[PDB]
Amino acid sequence: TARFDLFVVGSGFFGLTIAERVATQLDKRVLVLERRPHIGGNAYSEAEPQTGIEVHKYGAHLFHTSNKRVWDYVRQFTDFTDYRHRVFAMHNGQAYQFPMGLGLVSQFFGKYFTPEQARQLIAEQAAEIDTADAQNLEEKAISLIGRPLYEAFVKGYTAKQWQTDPKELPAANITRLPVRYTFDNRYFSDTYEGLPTDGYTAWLQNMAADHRIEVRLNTDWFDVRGQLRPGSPAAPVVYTGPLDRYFDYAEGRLGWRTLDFEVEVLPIGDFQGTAVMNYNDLDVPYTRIHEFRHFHPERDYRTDKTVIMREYSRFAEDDDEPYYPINTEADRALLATYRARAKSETASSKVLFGGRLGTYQYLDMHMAIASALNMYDNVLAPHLRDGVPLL
Amino acid sequence: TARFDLFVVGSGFFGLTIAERVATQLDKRVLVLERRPHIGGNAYSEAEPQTGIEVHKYGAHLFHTSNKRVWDYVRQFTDFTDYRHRVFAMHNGQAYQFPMGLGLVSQFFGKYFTPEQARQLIAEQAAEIDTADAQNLEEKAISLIGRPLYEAFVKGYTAKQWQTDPKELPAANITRLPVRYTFDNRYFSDTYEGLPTDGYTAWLQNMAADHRIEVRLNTDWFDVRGQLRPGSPAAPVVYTGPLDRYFDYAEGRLGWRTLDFEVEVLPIGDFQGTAVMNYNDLDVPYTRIHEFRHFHPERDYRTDKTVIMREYSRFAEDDDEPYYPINTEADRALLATYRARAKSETASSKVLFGGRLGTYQYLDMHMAIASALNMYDNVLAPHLRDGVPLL
Ligand SMILES: Cc1cc2nc3c(=O)[nH]c(=O)nc-3n(C[C@H](O)[C@H](O)[C@H](O)COP(=O)(O)OP(=O)(O)OC[C@H]3O[C@@H](n4cnc5c(N)ncnc54)[C@H](O)[C@@H]3O)c2cc1C
Ligand SMILES: Cc1cc2nc3c(=O)[nH]c(=O)nc-3n(C[C@H](O)[C@H](O)[C@H](O)COP(=O)(O)OP(=O)(O)OC[C@H]3O[C@@H](n4cnc5c(N)ncnc54)[C@H](O)[C@@H]3O)c2cc1C
Ligand SMILES: O=c1ccn([C@@H]2O[C@H](COP(=O)(O)OP(=O)(O)O[C@H]3O[C@H](CO)[C@H](O)[C@H](O)[C@H]3O)[C@@H](O)[C@H]2O)c(=O)[nH]1
Ligand SMILES: O=c1ccn([C@@H]2O[C@H](COP(=O)(O)OP(=O)(O)O[C@H]3O[C@H](CO)[C@H](O)[C@H](O)[C@H]3O)[C@@H](O)[C@H]2O)c(=O)[nH]1
Repeated sequence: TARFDLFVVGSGFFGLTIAERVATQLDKRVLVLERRPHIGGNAYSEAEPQTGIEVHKYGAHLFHTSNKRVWDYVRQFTDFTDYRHRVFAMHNGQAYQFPMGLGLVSQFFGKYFTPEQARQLIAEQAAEIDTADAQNLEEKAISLIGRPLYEAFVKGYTAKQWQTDPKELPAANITRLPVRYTFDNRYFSDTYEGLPTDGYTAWLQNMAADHRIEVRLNTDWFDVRGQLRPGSPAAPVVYTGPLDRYFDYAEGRLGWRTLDFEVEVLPIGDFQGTAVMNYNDLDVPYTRIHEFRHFHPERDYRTDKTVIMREYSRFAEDDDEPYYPINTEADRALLATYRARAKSETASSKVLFGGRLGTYQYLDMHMAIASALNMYDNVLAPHLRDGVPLL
Repeated sequence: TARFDLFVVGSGFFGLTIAERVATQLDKRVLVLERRPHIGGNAYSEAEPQTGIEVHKYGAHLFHTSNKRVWDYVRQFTDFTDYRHRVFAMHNGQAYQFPMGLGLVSQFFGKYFTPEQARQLIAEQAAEIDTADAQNLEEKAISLIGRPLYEAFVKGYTAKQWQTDPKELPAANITRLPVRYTFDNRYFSDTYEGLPTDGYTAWLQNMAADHRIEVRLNTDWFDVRGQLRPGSPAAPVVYTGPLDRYFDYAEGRLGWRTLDFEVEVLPIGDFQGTAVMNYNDLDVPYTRIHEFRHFHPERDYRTDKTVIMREYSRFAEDDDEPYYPINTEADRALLATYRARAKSETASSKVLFGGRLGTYQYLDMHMAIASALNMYDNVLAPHLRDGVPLL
């Protein structure tokens, strides 16, 4: 008679997805342990008192996916709005259409370019590097949008977001942005897209609503694992915290980036007239500004006040929560050591590793949930139900 | 034993809506008489042979409404895509964000304007006229977007579309375009919007699919009414053709505008990278160019060919099909005479008048359908079912 059938460290999208699936589809008790006073991780949102506008506390989250299984899954806990995310870029005191497209091109070069003419222009400016090569951020970016556009809209932004030389940064970072030769300025290229109709918190609460799931807020796993695991020794553990932290940075500290936010309620109805405005120039400390009233245009808010959030990027310290993995040459090598260690902990202590922090991966919400569904289907579910080893 | 319970002249959205409602909700036989070889009026679409791309034969039709009753009604015959219509404007060799918004403003004035700064700028340029006044197109346009924007994006376009002095044109024409101070470049401001998933023709066919509805193509009402009406003398008539034509232009010919189209299949994958590109300058004969592949981005078409359509505007003649009512001072006065005549025909011959052509009104698809549902509920249905007079 064990107390719990499963331990889940972290109540983020990965953890809650794991906890929900195991509790619902396998009929087993799951104890979720969250270090923070709230669930949902960075996806936790809150309604600003003066306006009632939902505020993405730890960075603006926009859900999008081309995976129908994920889409059908997340729809069990929330409805999604018709919202389609668009981003504008501030450069030299001018707002630019974004990302790569005819809008961006025509504005920056002072005249209209046909889809054929635009491809021709960029082909010239993407001379010294071809996409088939290009291992880093700088090489891949230039080979996609050309160098003049790279200088104005990538170099400065990347400098503030990473403070790391773009030749050391992964090429997968810049390919998150769609490269188009039309007037399509949708910031994502996924089939399904939208915002949680009743907020992220309500969404996250419905995933951990099952009575077979217990969430212990303000509880650190490393403090209470020596006491909990004996209570249920057969129960595996899903860890979604920082991978390097799990081993107390034994082989070294992985490269992370963290974010600081300035939330402000302005006495005006509209600050920038759009959801997210990227600041690509270096004469400004923050990377971008969010205006959350434009996240939900279907909702009607007061037109005498607005809520904005300036986003700042710096290196993650000891007491900081990690937001972005940097994955440089040294970081991936250090990651390789921890992957071997994690592979050992799985075989010796039934401890799994998943999530943005758990795998040192640049994971979006849908990619995290998909990764969780993968871990469930192929690892946890065969184990808890059919006794199949975790390896 | 009468042959038909109702006569409907014209198989446009108004006529088919009337025919469908009467046949389905009242269980009565409706004879629809269409002068054209096809149904649907200007909404009739066809698949271009080489590409399979749906082509709006008589002008690009984009459905949009804020009326849920209309929305729920039209959904009985077709599904709608997630499409949101956006228009760009060509001016001095540069593509501009459109309509009135921060995108348009910032591009045209060379720097970014905050929602507050933009309102300030336009307030200065909209000096000599206030919207509370402003009876014509020119006065209302300037009072909404200022004069400099009026010169560049309205004056030239209006000149080509109407060839009529903007001080003689209605103010309701320019207010069809949303005036915003954000980056929202959606060309419509309605709750519901989209394109028929399986084309307009399939949509139109499903409305006239009922076996109690008979459609006689290539049949002019004026030729066969003397023979048909005696066959069913109690059956009312819904006329949706040109109002002035019904009385053989007895008091004069109303002012109309007609359109000519040049459909072309280019050996390139993309001509302009967007659905509709407005040409506001006078150095070009056509008002705008449509590219129908961008109407349905969810559909995948061949990337070696594309279908475009240049739109030309001129005065409607005798043999021309009327597209736009002009409604000048003289036209509305002439319309007043025909309204009295139409009111007499209703009382003397049970003849109703509805639709874009039937009422000399600038009607969109949803406004036409809503107008048809209104005529049904308050006039036809009480008449055919409860014997209530048509007046
Ligand atoms: C600024 C920003 C914007 C983003 N925007 C988008 C977007 O628009 N669209 C999109 O799809 N994705 C977006 N993302 C990414 C997204 O937030 C992540 O994919 C998401 O958090 C996935 O959940 P995860 O659980 O894998 O990581 P996290 O949700 O951060 O989950 C980790 C949790 O583990 C807990 N934890 C860690 N260590 C311990 C411990 N020792 N004990 C107990 N608990 C612990 C933490 O408290 C945390 O709650 C954005 C991210 C950022 C930073
Ligand atoms: C270029 C263009 C673009 C447009 N785009 C949009 C858009 O994007 N969104 C939107 O909502 N609306 C749009 N509209 C408007 C829309 O097409 C009309 O609202 C629509 O046609 C409504 O139908 P209606 O029956 O009132 O007029 P029509 O559909 O033109 O119906 C009239 C019919 O009566 C028939 N007829 C006339 N006389 C006779 C006769 N004597 N005997 C027999 N039959 C006769 C004609 O053959 C015709 O088929 C657009 C219009 C144009 C011209
Ligand atoms: O104007 C830009 C935009 C992006 N980049 C480069 O592209 C990389 C990735 O760009 P992202 O937009 O993915 O940066 P974020 O991860 O911070 O974006 C986050 O915030 C966005 C909100 O607009 C999105 O929702 C996105 O999904 C979410 O991960 C960046 O590191 C940066 O190096 C630039 O250089 N300049
Ligand atoms: O760039 C512009 C656009 C509009 N106008 C003025 O605004 C009036 C109305 O503009 P519309 O866009 O409504 O012109 P249309 O009626 O031709 O538009 C038609 O084609 C459009 C397709 O993009 C829409 O779908 C629209 O609903 C449909 O009625 C015009 O007469 C014109 O005088 C301009 O001056 N300049």
